[PDB]
Amino acid sequence: MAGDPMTFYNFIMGFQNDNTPFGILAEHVSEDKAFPRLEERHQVIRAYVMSNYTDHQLIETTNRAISLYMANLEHHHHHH
Repeated sequence: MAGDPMTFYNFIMGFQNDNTPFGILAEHVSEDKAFPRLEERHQVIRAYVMSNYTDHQLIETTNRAISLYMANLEHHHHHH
């Protein structure tokens, strides 16, 4: 069965509307079928996008969102 929450995509949505370096990422990845393969973790996604996209903004945006969804998540399970 397909299990697509599209969490990462939900975060980048909003930028995909006006001409923004962040929007270009969402736009170019939205070009693909987005059909689930073998995601599991976020680091694997980092490796794939950084291997295909040489664009610094496209790489940065990705590992930034990934970093946030890790650090922010953990510090919302443990917050002072």
